[PDB]
Amino acid sequence: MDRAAHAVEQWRSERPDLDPSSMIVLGRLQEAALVIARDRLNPLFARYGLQPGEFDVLATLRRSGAPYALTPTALYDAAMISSGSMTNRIDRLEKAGWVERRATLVALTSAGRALIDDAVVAHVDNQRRVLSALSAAEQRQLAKLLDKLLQGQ
Amino acid sequence: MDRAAHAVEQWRSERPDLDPSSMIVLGRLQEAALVIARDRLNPLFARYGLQPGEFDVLATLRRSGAPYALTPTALYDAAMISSGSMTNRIDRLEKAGWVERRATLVALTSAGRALIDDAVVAHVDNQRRVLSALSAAEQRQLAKLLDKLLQGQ
Ligand SMILES: O=c1[nH]c(=O)c2[nH]c(=O)[nH]c2[nH]1
Ligand SMILES: O=c1[nH]c(=O)c2[nH]c(=O)[nH]c2[nH]1
Repeated sequence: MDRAAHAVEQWRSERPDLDPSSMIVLGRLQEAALVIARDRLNPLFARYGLQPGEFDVLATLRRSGAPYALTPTALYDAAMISSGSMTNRIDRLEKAGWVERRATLVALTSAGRALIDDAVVAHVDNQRRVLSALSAAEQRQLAKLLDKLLQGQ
Repeated sequence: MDRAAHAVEQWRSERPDLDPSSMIVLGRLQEAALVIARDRLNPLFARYGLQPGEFDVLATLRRSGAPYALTPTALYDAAMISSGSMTNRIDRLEKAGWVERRATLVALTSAGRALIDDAVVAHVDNQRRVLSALSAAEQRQLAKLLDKLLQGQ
């Protein structure tokens, strides 16, 4: 038994007045997101010198198209993940020489564009290996269920 | 289109040499975990004065059974989520009067036991509403896929 099933098993024994069924899916959702981020995605970003969430900024700017420049608001709306601390991430990336601030726009530098062009290839290869245990149909069904859950929020 | 599908759509246009299919499921996994934690679960914990991750410590101690006392190692292995900073969470909970340190064991106080007995009821009710958009079968299928993905790590 994994953490979530063992936990639900203990609750049914200790608090039988409770219906702890919902704990499994949401506990596995949070643990999977945490373990994959911590042990799979972020070490790869770290090989490229990218902190948690800095990849998203570079990736969002790159896939917007030349000249790879977005307002900070467009940058937030087009981000893959709605995490916070966007001002401090742009600051960090500017000190590293990967973004600059034109006009208000945030723009990939040439070094930033090359970095993300390299990183995204290794990223998607890393992602497929993260999902290799799921079949193509299992991945698509998992993307459907996550969309339905996410729309419901 | 959600964030993940719009992002994949942009990549297929900007980097057609890439296969960005894996981005949807893992982007939706991370965004769903983040939005549910931020906008659904943690505000409820906050109503009870519980910081992110402090609920897990109390819940783990409670469902272990009387006298609700575990070693910090048993506490980590039985946690629902393998998040870090466990020493600083036990410190925080001890200053609040919800855990104490017997012998090395971490133990719910009476106030801590009552708090988690109250919180867990509101927690599971809150969780069902988080998952209300999914059918009982959709939730079970989502728990199966997340287990397969999590075992594969
Ligand atoms: O275009 C992106 N694809 C991802 O898979 C991803 N992940 C992330 O954190 N940011 C982005 N951006
Ligand atoms: O027994 C638990 N159930 C949960 O649903 C949960 N969530 C969390 O953070 N800790 C715990 N513990």
